[PDB]
Amino acid sequence: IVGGYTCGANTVPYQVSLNSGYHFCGGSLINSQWVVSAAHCYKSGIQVRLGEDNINVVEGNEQFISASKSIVHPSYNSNTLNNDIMLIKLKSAASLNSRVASISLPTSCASAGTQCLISGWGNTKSSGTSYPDVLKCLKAPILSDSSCKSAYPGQITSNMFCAGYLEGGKDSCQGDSGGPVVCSGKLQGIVSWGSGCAQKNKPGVYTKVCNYVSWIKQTIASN
Ligand SMILES: NCc1ccccc1
Ligand SMILES: NCc1ccccc1
Ligand SMILES: [Ca+2]
Repeated sequence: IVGGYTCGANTVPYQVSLNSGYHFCGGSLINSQWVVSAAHCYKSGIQVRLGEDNINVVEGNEQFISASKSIVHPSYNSNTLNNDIMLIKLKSAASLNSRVASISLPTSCASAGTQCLISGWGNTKSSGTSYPDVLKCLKAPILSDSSCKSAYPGQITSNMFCAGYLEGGKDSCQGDSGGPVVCSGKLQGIVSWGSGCAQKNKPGVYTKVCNYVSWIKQTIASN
């Protein structure tokens, strides 16, 4: 997260870190057994880390639980990033309390202009590289479809929305991928792609979770 703020420990209790020997992506806990992340975060051997603030220090509220299975969206296209969503099942249920909690799926799609909360352990620099230890947060509005399309001509599908700041300075970045965009208390987006971080006229692009609720519910009912 570039241009954001320190969230505060366990103030984003649905935020997970995906670890394969190192942090590589975020995710969102949607019930005691399931995480939603980006399909471009897929890999084998995932350990889900819940209850994290500093990802480099064991502070006392963590739960580390291995994934038993991952399910990439059946129509994910890694070229276009259309349908950039994945479900990850935990080998054992998480214990839910104030420091670890699920986030609700949306009922309706979020509105242009709505401020949302984006979070992650990704790079904090637009130019160059610096990774934080503690979870970072960013308040960012959803942009109009027309401004999103103008920023990325020919690339925005109905399964994507833009959020952030056309002037630059404030955005998600590498290592935030797969993490949450929460608007009005519901999971509306997944950190998906863009062109760099915090560059002018290149806002972040987010998977539009409201399009996927049916697939999520059906999948978790059978796996
Ligand atoms: N083919 C998409 C596109 C449209 C206008 C400008 C650039 C790219
Ligand atoms: N600046 C949007 C973005 C997020 C994740 C990875 C690449 C780019
Ligand atoms: Ca920790």
